[PDB]
Amino acid sequence: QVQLQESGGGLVQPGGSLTLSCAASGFTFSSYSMYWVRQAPGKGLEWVSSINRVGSNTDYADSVKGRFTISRDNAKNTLYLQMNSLKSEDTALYYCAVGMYAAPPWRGQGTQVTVSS
Ligand SMILES: [Cl-]
Repeated sequence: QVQLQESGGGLVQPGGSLTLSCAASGFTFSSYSMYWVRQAPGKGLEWVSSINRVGSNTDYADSVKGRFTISRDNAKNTLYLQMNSLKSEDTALYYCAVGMYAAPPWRGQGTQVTVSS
């Protein structure tokens, strides 16, 4: 079946880093642009980052620009998000998805990141 599995979340103090991974299976990963989106209580769903099919073009929400980096491995069918200089406001459940607004199975079940003093 179509599966997207996020991992790499954790609890970390502000200023710290994390790297999220998303293992894709059950479809041709290379045929899809990929997205990181995040949801946190009271803030709804907000887009974080996107990458085209081969990684030659990437985009970032304004709030994470210069701090986060999206990348993909089309051999391993894996999506990544390296996060630096984490803030409180980055606390959220992070999902990877084939679209900004995709729903399961085309969005994963998420990985929690909690940035707390
Ligand atoms: Cl909410």
